Amino acid sequence: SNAEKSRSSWIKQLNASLDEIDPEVADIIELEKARQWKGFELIPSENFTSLSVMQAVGSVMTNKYSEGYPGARYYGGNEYIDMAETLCQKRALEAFQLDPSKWGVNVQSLSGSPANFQVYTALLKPHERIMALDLPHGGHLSHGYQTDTKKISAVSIFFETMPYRLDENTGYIDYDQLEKSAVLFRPKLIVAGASAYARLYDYARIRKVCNKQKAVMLADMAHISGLVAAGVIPSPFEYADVVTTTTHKSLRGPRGAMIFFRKGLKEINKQGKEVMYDYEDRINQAVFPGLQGGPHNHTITGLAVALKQARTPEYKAYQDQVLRNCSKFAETLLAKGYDLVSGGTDNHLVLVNLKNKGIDGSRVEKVLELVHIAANKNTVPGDVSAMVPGGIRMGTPALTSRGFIEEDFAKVAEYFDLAVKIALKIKAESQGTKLKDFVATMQSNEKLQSEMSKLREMVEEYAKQFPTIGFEKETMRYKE
Amino acid sequence: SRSSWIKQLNASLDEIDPEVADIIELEKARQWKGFELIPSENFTSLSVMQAVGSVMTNKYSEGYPGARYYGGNEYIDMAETLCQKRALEAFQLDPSKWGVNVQSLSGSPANFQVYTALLKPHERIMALDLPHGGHLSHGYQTDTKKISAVSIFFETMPYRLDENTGYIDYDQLEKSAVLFRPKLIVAGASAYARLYDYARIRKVCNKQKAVMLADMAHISGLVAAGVIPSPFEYADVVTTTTHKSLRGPRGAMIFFRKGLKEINKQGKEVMYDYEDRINQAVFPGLQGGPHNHTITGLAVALKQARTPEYKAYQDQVLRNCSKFAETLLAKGYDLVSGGTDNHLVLVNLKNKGIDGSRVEKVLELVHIAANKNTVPGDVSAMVPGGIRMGTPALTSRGFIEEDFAKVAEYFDLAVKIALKIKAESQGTKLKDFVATMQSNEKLQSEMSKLREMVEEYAKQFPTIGFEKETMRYKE
Amino acid sequence: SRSSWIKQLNASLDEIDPEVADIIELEKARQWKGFELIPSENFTSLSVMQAVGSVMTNKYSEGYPGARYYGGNEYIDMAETLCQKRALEAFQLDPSKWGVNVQSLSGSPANFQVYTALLKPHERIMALDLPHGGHLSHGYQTDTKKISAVSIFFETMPYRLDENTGYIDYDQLEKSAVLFRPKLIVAGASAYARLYDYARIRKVCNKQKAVMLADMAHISGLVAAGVIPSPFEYADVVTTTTHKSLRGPRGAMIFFRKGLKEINKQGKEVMYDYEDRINQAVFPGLQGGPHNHTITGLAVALKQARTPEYKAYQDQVLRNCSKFAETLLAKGYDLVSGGTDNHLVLVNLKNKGIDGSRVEKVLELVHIAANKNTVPGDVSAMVPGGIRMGTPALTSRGFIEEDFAKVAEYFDLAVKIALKIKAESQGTKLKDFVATMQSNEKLQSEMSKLREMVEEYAKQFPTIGFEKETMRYKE
Amino acid sequence: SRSSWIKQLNASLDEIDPEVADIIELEKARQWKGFELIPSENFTSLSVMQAVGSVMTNKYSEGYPGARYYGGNEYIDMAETLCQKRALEAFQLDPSKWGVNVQSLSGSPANFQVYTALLKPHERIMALDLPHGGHLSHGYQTDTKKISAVSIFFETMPYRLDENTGYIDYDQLEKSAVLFRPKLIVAGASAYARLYDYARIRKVCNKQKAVMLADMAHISGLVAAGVIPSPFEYADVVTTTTHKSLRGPRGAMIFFRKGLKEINKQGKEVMYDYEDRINQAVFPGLQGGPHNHTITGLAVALKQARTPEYKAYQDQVLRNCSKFAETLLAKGYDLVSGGTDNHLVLVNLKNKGIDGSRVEKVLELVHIAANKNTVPGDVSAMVPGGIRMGTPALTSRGFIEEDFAKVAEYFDLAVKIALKIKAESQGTKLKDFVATMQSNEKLQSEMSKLREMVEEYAKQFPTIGFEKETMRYKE
Ligand SMILES: Nc1nc(=O)c2c(CCc3ccc(C(=O)N[C@@H](CCC(=O)O)C(=O)O)cc3)c[nH]c2[nH]1
Ligand SMILES: Nc1nc(=O)c2c(CCc3ccc(C(=O)N[C@@H](CCC(=O)O)C(=O)O)cc3)c[nH]c2[nH]1
Ligand SMILES: Cc1ncc(COP(=O)(O)O)c(CN[C@@H](CO)C(=O)O)c1O
Ligand SMILES: Cc1ncc(COP(=O)(O)O)c(CN[C@@H](CO)C(=O)O)c1O
Ligand SMILES: Cc1ncc(COP(=O)(O)O)c(CN[C@@H](CO)C(=O)O)c1O
Ligand SMILES: *Cc1c(COP(=O)(O)O)cnc(C)c1O
Repeated sequence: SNAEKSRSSWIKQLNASLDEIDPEVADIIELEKARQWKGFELIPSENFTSLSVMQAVGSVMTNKYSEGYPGARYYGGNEYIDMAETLCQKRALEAFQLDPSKWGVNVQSLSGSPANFQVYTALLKPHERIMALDLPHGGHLSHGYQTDTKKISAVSIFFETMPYRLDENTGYIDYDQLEKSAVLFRPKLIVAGASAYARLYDYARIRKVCNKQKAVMLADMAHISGLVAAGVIPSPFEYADVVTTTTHKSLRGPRGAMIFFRKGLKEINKQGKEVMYDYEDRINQAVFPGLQGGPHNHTITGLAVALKQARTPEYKAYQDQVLRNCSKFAETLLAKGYDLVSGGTDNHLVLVNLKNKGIDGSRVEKVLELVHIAANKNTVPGDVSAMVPGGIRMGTPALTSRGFIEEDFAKVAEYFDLAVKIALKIKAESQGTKLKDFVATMQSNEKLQSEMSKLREMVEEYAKQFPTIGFEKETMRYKE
Repeated sequence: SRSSWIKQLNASLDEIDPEVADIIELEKARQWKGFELIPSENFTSLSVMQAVGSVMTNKYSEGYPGARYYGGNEYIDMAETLCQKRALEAFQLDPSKWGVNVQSLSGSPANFQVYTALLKPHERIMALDLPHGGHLSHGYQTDTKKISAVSIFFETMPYRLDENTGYIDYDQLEKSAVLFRPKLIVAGASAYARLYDYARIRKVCNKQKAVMLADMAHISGLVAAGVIPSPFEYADVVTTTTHKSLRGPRGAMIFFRKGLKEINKQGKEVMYDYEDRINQAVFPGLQGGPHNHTITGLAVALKQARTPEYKAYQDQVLRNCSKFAETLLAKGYDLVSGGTDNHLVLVNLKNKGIDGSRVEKVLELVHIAANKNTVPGDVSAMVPGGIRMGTPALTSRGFIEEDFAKVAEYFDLAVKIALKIKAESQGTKLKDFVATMQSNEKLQSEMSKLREMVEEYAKQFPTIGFEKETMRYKE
Repeated sequence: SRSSWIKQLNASLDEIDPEVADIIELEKARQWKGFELIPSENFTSLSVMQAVGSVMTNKYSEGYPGARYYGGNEYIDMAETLCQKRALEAFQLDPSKWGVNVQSLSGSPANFQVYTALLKPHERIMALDLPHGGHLSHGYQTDTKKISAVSIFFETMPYRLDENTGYIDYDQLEKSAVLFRPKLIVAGASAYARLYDYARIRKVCNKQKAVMLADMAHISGLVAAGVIPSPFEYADVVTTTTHKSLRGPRGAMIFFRKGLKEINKQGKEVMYDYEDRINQAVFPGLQGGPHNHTITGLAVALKQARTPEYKAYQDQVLRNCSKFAETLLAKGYDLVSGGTDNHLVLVNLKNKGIDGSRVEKVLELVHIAANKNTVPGDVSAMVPGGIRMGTPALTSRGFIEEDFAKVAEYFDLAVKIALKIKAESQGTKLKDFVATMQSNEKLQSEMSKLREMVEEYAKQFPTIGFEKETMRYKE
Repeated sequence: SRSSWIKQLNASLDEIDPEVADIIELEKARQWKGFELIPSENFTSLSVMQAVGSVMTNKYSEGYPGARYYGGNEYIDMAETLCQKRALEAFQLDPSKWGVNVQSLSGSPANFQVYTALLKPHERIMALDLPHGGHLSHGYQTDTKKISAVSIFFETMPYRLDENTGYIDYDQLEKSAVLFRPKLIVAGASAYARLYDYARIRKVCNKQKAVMLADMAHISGLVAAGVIPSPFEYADVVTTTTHKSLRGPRGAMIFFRKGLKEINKQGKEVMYDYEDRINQAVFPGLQGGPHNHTITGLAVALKQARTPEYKAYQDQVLRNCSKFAETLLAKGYDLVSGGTDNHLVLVNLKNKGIDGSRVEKVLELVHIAANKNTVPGDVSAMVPGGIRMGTPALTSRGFIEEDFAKVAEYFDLAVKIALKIKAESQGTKLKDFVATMQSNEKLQSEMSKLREMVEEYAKQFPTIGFEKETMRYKE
């Protein structure tokens, strides 16, 4: 009686819906759905995943252990997991128009940050040297980072890192100083990859420095991979030895990562011997058995779906719109008196340098957040500290996914400008000059609270008009 | 164009990607019709999968609840904080003595994050030897190559079984540790059929002033249900995956002591110093944005782990494995350590005159999913002498003791077929075995008959996480 | 002003620096009047000292003979080439099978240079534990601190004595090495009274594919004379100091196999790969200009090592130590391993109720130079329980067997005084012992009488390296 | 057989080892007859050599004065304590602000001991690039190989000269240090002809919180005499050899700040933390028994460094080098940095159309001892484009300004012969140059004539450390 009652009970538990089993979690998800419906989402690393990707990520593919590689597994039962991973690899090469005799791919790395660590582990001995764009100048923690205080990224613990920096007069990477630094530092690997950079890489110049230094050229295209797949910006694959990327962000896939690497002939050396690329086995073995265990086959299957979408004409039109929206956004910001780092943009984001407006990014970000415009404060050339940012970073991928077009991003720039004006009013009313005096005014001044409520209402009414991505408005729990 | 990509983003998987949809339908049928005996596998709940497949995936939330780098994380914070508090409750932990990190992406990086938090590069780790039931994420090197990157960045040395008994040789562990001076000792295994002597590991770690890390990935659901002894009584740090016996999404958790540790010889309080180091190793040290969809599904799985029916499930996992072991022993099989006290068994096939690679090939063809596995005494990790099997996944579908007696019977029938294939093989090589297995009409018929028996038995049990009635492949 | 600084450059030490001249005269008297029993000390020849005190000191000669980075080295090349030739001849080595580096400045950096040549940073070394008779330059760390920098830059693990027998526990060494996987194993000691089983070390090194380094510093002169078995029969690399039983200047040599490997060890390379790596680690890796005054003095010492007189000397060293041990045993002293096969003994004072620190303080006051020394069983390495003594230095002055029986008698009388100071000591601590030792007039008189007995006995023997007749201090 | 080996031990070098005695006599004659221009060479005093060749060599004295690990060291303690006292006095150092270690065996291990004391393995060091005049013990690696072991165990990066001016580019050093974050910066060189901007290095070290290490090996005697500015005004740690301009024995010293460094923001004293770390790195970290004969000779040399005659000598060293540089420039040679402010010059032969290897071969044959040396602009490290020369050694023999004008003339005549050999060489490889140099009778006659000119000039000056009248080889 009790034994069978219990067995029926745990089977019911396993087959019941989330709404029935865990209403508290279901409610949180419904609140997050409403949040994604109502906001101006300008964080340039964020996007809205398709329903079909989410259905694959939420499938029974999660149940399987499949250590190894297709057709070379350690466990049985992997006939269909092998189909998915093989299909994912094939679509990954196709999405970037790569010759499979010249390029291989690993689709098992769990996210962007460990993907880079796996490349370093594959190709570098402990304490060998890496150069990458300095984090406050637009780099990423997974390329290394250390302050005067301590090593922040563990890449800087296990490997020896050194940054390269912007030309702070132009806002572009200072390639001349990168080259001169590399002569002295002797990197074994140079990363060409940025997060908060409004320009595209001079991959040809990085390639020249890497050739002279006999360094691996790693392109980390996480922020731009969807633009690359659509063919609307130049491809790092024209030059790089290894290419890493997140599968989320501009690719618009599940949370995950890919590692691409050259295969085949590198050069015939001076003795007439072929030198072959030595990346495939080293990288595949660093991922497994080196640093990961069982692949996440639900994510790999969702990635295959995302990579199919990436080849379509609709996806190319989407990425074209991302760029055109960002240019219109930049146009409108310039017309309204804002300064852009490097003077403009060539991609999906802008960096606004707020110095000429007489207020910093931390104050503006707080007002934007209260009116449901998501952006983030950003270091700009000229800041005295990497902890007091003078700028704001904003981008177009997420709202473009919901159907914002050029005229809509002109409106986004208008509402951003209205938020900046409120921030300046709060600063003017602030009894003091420190950020705590600013937030005290921002939370007690009823007149300025009312202006922010009004602007928040304007933001939400504009955003709500657009389709929701990945779920239906009609079945949302929270329709106000 | 605008309407064009909106439609693409909101279309079903069936509409957008029929090839992937069909692969998932084939995998559903595989999970329905087979004996899934890999002891690290389970069938997770529909509710977990609905959370993992939700829009929680869209948000970037680097940092920790209430201490994020980006805004817009109010509801992500609700989920992660709920997950953390449910994690401590699932193991009946006092939150003033234990903290938890729920962001680690899987079991292997979770262990690497602990080492990065607490050890400098090239500091010393001891753990169970991989061929004796350990795990790659604790270190492993051969005579010629460092296989796990743990053994590249840290200095590793194994401890071993008593090959006479199949239990860990704690006496030799203690003696080795005196000479090797580990800074951290791992108590955890992938292919060990017995309970750990955590008290003995604690004694060695105290003497060596080493961190005691319990890696409970395989047994975490048994621990949560309170049906085997808990490593939290003894350990400094506990890692676990969330997808094995815990029956959650693919992910991991890191638990650590916090608060007051002891009073020194001078009357001063000494506090634990794990929490900040581990949290910072996970982020910003080694990971970026948390996978909020997985964390949300983990919260769901942790609520399930508190229920009476979940405890009944884990008690059944244990009783099923005991019955499974008893039946295998009665049929003449040798088990490493002679039996089991948990969810798995390790069959040593050497006394039957055949190896694990050959038997596993037959199992695969009759729809029994297991893994060939090294046994103590194997001279090459490429020629495994054993098969590893366990009860979590089929117990989730409702297999009870008499059903696992049947599983042992069908395993034995598969071994008998493998022995016939070996006897008929025109050579001694694995490729000769495979050629016979694929060309011999009589033995192909026997395998087809056993496959039909396995599928007919498995099909009668409920499907977990999807509806049998709507499956594409119902035949 | 220029003729005067040239006068100061050519004047004698007596005229230029009477304070230093007086210090040397006091040290000459100390060497004349004492029982010098530290087994690593000797009295080198006048001819060695005249070469070390020559204008060979003025030359920079980085590189190797005939391959220098500076001009002017025609005669420095003759000296280094002659030194190398005599080094190989001193140990009866085939120059087609053995090479030598004579530039290493002393024993400790010589070993570090071998590790740097053959091991990557953090690779693994095994050697005899320091408290069991090993040496710091083979690695050493305590529970809390890495003491030798060898243990900072490389990963070290000790092997130990069998505490019951006092001999190296080779069985435990072999079992430990299986788990630890050393890349290099050191066979050599500072306070081991028995002969090494070099054949057994070779067997373990072969199984582990580890370099066998013999550090023969203490026994090199015995080896050169052929009176004990040679480590060159087995080792890959042999290091030594030149100032202990070899009786040369302060310095070191590194010997290494070269040429074709044994038939069963030839592979991708058929030749040994030690010579270039070791020579390059010495220079340009870790040293600069060779000390050609020392190298020239070493050439002199190596020629002396070939003579029948030198062989007779080393024979007497062994017979003196055997007699010394027998006399100590008959006077009730416990010896580690119960005796000796070489030039030293290690007295364990446990059966006497007093430690090495107390006894050595009395020895020093009665002009007997020895060292307190850890013994097996000591609970702490700061409180050594033994005294180490040996025969090389006094044998050089002509002490024979009956003279070392007298040395043992006077050692015994010193221990008895130490026991009286302990018995009269109020407190239990070493400060109270020293307080008694410096304030008790009766025991101060007994130490004075014993000091006179030691000095009267030692003064009868020839001085080595200088003449009694020109000593400043003749009383 | 006692009487036989005791006579062996007390006989003179002439009696025991005529071959070695002969080599030393040949080297004496070479030091009499040649132009010794290697700027790291000197001629030390007889009194130093008598101390280095004394019975102080016989003592083991591990530890520090008054803190030895065993007995017999009463007089060795006097010598080391006296040497420390004189070391601080020679550089006018306040003993409450500076300490010193006098046990480091030579300059290269002294620097390695400082790194081991103050830096963990793989921490970062900046120093002057070897091809720009730096030293191997500050680090050196090529694209293919780590040459100095400093670059194996630590992470090194060079700073460079302004190749237009030949002075250190301090602006680039500072900018490089921002990016590289060195933990230690070396201010010292082997072939830099200008004075260091120690104040600028101090400012960079302060901004980077890096240790400022001055390696003053080449200039130490100039510093002691007060004829150039002192690195002790700025540096945290100062290393030096003792055998170059200091004019002492072959050895080294490590100086370090001690005592109060600063008061922190809470009013608490902050002490320097160099002394214990450095002393413990020397022993027990990296060395064993001190070389007390060298330490005793060093004490002698340090007393000699205090005299007015010594100051007059170091002033003459500078004036001689200035005139030497002026004469080389007048004869058409290019100097790196266009001149000198210290004891050496570096000739860049590019404008003469010949490399340093060819020129040094002729110098050697005409008894001018110098070294081929890399210069800025050299494409290959193995094809040095320069010749390094300096004045300490011949100034010690009484050369004055007009004499170094003649040295420059004879160097010029040797270069002219080298150019003739090159012109007569049919091939362009160095072996063809050597073949021409050894077979051309006319050019051999010219080298023989120039050799006779060099010897006739050099022989007129006093010999340092020995008397001409007792030279075995006067012809
Ligand atoms: N118990 C157990 N756990 C496992 O995880 C496992 C695996 C998968 C992980 C694994 C992979 C490669 C090697 C490996 O050894 N690779 C070598 C092969 C050659 C050699 O073994 O010397 C290599 O050089 O790659 C060892 C282990 C195989 N057999 C296993 N058994
Ligand atoms: N056999 C033998 N060989 C030796 O060379 C030796 C020595 C001299 C070298 C030495 C110096 C310090 C420590 C040392 O350990 N220092 C510790 C303090 C002691 C401890 O912690 O146990 C430190 O912290 O410095 C250990 C060894 C003392 N006793 C010895 N015995
Ligand atoms: C103790 C332990 N710790 C960590 C892990 C790694 O988890 P991951 O596969 O999610 O990285 C495992 C996985 N173990 C799997 C894969 O080998 C198994 O089949 O046993 C484990 O057993
Ligand atoms: C085996 C061995 N190898 C190396 C050394 C180091 O020689 P060094 O003192 O010249 O550095 C020693 C010194 N041994 C001295 C100091 O401890 C002794 O009294 O025993 C040694 O015994
Ligand atoms: C600045 C500096 N520091 C250290 C050293 C090393 O001294 P050592 O040769 O005694 O090891 C040198 C040696 N310099 C010698 C050998 O290169 C020379 O001819 O210049 C040095 O120039
Ligand atoms: C976001 C990003 C990453 C890291 O991805 P995560 O999934 O957050 O670990 C790595 N590189 C770049 C350039 C990125 O923008």
